[PDB]
Amino acid sequence: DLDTHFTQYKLARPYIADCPNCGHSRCDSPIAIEEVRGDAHAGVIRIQTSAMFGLKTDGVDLAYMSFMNGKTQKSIKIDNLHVRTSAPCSLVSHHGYYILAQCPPGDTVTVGFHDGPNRHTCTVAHKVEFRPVGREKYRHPPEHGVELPCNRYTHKRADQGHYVEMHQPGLVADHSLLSIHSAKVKITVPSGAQVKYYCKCPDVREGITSSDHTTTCTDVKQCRAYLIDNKKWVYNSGRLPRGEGDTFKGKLHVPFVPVKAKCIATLAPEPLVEHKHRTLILHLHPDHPTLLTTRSLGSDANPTRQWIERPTTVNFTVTGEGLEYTWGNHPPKRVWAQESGEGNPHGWPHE
Amino acid sequence: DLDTHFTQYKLARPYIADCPNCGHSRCDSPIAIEEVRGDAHAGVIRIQTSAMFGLKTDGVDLAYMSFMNGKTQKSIKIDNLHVRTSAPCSLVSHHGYYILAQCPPGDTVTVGFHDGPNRHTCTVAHKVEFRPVGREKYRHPPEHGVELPCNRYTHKRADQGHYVEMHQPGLVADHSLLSIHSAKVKITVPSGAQVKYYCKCPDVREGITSSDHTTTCTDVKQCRAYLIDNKKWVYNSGRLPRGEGDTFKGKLHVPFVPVKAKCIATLAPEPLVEHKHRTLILHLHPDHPTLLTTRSLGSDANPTRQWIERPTTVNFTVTGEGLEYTWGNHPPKRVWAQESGEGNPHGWPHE
Amino acid sequence: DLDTHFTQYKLARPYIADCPNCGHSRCDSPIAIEEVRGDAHAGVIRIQTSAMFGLKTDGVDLAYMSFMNGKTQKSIKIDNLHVRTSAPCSLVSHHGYYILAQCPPGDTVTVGFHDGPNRHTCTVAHKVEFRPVGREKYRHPPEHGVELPCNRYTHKRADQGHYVEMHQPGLVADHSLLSIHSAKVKITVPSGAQVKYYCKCPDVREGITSSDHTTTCTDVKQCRAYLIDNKKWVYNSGRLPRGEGDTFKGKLHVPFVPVKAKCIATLAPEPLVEHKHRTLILHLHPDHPTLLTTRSLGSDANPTRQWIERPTTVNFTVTGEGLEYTWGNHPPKRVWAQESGEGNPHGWPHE
Repeated sequence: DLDTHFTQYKLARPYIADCPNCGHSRCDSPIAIEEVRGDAHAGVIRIQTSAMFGLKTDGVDLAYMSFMNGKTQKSIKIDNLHVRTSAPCSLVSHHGYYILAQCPPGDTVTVGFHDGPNRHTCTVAHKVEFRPVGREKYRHPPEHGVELPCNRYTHKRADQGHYVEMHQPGLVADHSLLSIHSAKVKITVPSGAQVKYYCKCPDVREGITSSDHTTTCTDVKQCRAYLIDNKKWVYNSGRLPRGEGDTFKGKLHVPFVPVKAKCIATLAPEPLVEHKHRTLILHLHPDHPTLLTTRSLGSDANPTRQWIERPTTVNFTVTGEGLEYTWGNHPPKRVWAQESGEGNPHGWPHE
Repeated sequence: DLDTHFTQYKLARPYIADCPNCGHSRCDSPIAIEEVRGDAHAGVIRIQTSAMFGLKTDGVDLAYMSFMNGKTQKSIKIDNLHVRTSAPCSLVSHHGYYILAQCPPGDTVTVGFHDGPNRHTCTVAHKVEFRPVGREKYRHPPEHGVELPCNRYTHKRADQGHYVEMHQPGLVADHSLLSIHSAKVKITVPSGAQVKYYCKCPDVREGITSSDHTTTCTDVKQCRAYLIDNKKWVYNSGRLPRGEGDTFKGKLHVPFVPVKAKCIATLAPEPLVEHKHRTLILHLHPDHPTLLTTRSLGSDANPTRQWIERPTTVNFTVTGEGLEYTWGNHPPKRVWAQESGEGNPHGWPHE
Repeated sequence: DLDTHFTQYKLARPYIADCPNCGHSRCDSPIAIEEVRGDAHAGVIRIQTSAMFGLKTDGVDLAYMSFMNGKTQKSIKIDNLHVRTSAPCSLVSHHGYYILAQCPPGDTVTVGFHDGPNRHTCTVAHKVEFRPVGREKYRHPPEHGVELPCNRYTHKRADQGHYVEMHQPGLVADHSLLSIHSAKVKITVPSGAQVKYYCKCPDVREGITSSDHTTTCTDVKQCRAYLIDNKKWVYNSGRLPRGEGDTFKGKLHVPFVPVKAKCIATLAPEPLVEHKHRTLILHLHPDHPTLLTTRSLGSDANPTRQWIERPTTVNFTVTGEGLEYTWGNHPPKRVWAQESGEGNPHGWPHE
């Protein structure tokens, strides 16, 4: 699709905000990454840029990229963005501030394209794993092993399953906003917005203050270029401060929700589950860390816990009423006993 | 280039194979890496892409690029290709479906060109190693220290020294293979291949044959999309099944065999072969794991194992006929007995 | 981009060199890295290429790039250069043989402009400080917690605040230097040179000489293809060797000196100091390892060492003569008590 929820698209407009670490003396780049979410366990990561790529703010094409340079957009191709995490990602779809991308897992996320007088890249921390939700935990994107139940992302961008605060935005600097009132620096709107203000010099800065500007300060770089977008409510980033005198309502959804089904997944290479006489001999040979653990079945209790991330023949003494064997977030298996070494006389010879 | 082994080279077609980690952790692309060979003690890896870069079907240049879009080639410049491991390689030569490339070490192999309807890249896990010939343990050799007789793959092409069976390529998915002959589903060849075609419906399915054809059962998913090669050979892969019945012989060399060369190689910063009375004290100053070991030259064996990556004066009690000392896979020392003490007089007023 | 201290620029020519490491099979790059000055506690790196970017031989601009192709320059744009570390840097300026780039933090340095079918980049290892003198260490100066002195390299190049010993353009490899004068081995200069010389055959077998060329043996490979430019004064690289005779030593500045700035710097998130009676409980939990040590003050010494990155309540027994608490190589804070632990309003001693 291109159009999935004009909830986000129409009612949001890009903005440019500071990147938390960029190492160009800490560049400002419109790819300022907040909310990395490798919270789908299926190879896929949702990333948030501070700019609203997707549809420009209109009806046409996920294949554009509209960030702010100035107070103005810069409506160019989607593919001029480069999300990456470890190895280069492959886009799945963009919607709003949010992109879904097939990426390697990563402790960080590292996005970047040339913009400004620099190379304008952006990086941020967020712990990602494509862990099974259970007694296993995994790294790399699926390419092996059995499927078993964990999170996975929606390819659907209409989701009202959660919503992120976007109600009354505020500033980011865009001193392209800030014109001059013929000696003193003058607040202006990006494309509409109730834009609040102050300078180092005295000015009113509580209430709506789009009709107030500072009449005592000349320097542009000591004043509050604002975007309270109250008709195109933008993502509320940490690198986008809020107003304090205004209130608008415009809480706006997130397109991509990690949902649980049969995620494309992993299963740590096949364990040998064999029952001998009241004993599960278990040759084990995993890849990703598997918590093997048990539930000795019957009147019995006897659990065992040991993370197995190393090949080990272990044993679990199966009782008459059974033992259970829980090779990670692979579903619990079960074993009864009375033996399984074969041959307890308890009959009458005649054969 | 060389056509002295047009056995593989000329008679090689672009081969299409599924990608297991790509754009949703899965995509359709020609490329998909089998038989990665970090088995050399060097720095170079022999790789098989599924795609047949090299020539086209002619004889000229390893610097063209023929991958599959359709069942047909796309014989273009090699400039859109990127062989990489976990970092960009430098090509050495391509011959057949096989590329030799001096690559940094890497857990994965990552190939990709955007020439498809999608991102059209491919990544897969495959084990690469380099280590010292005997003794020492390193992965990829340092940039300093001695050069010494590693295995390494050729600087050239069209060779032989070993051969892997490449006896009949067969069926791979691609519905360009299985077009429709205006009612019934129709097998096609890459450039000419003897196709032992059939479908689920009863037919002959063994023999050296392009006399096996089934049209009785119709659907591309109910029939065997084949390139049974025997004069257009590709290297055999897991994503390249063969016809169920008899092999069409086609055992084919590797033109990228391991040869001796002077690798940048392994030897951690210089040892000191010190001696006192019937003892090799050995002041050692390595920066890398060097398997030191010694051998007391008597009928005593005196084995040793000790990794030295720590600067240490160690000792080995030299027996009465010397000791030898084997400082990694850097050349053996040898040491006589008698005693020393480093030029100490033992008495010297002459009789 | 402008050039003012023609001390380095004019009195120089780029000197061809060979990269120390550039994969298993090295690329020859005349931008070979010596003298990394990345030991700034900021994340910024000054690199020395063996190439003399700057001028072409003109009067203006560091915006060009004169590296060596042959013995001759190749005077093109500097904008093809990419220093990078953990992500792309932004070049700041080149001056002399030295390029400065505002980088993300990184221990090592990796410089490169691609040329030819070879990588043509150059990288090197170099021990870097990311701490001031005294306590703690970082491998990446925090951007979390308080900022306190960080060395950093300039945002400029006009700067002569330190000086390295310099000589002159020594010898360089390349047979472009030595033609044959039809029976004699013939020096060819692209810059003018007083050439210190000898051949395999006897003549002046020191080559402590002014300008000479030994003709007793003739062929470039058995003769001294050296270009000692004595009308130029350049920095001594390791990938620049020099003649065996005269040096023209002359202390000549470095364009880049480590200075303090608004760098992300060397203190991780601030301690949470708690105080009970004569004892500091301290839950501590930064984002980066802080070498904590204390000095329970007075004639009591009490040093402590513990790397703090963990979320752990630790203790340092405040004496009655105070304590100091030394959160890294931050200057010690201090705290005395005899009663803390949330007070005892007296109606009785400690009521």
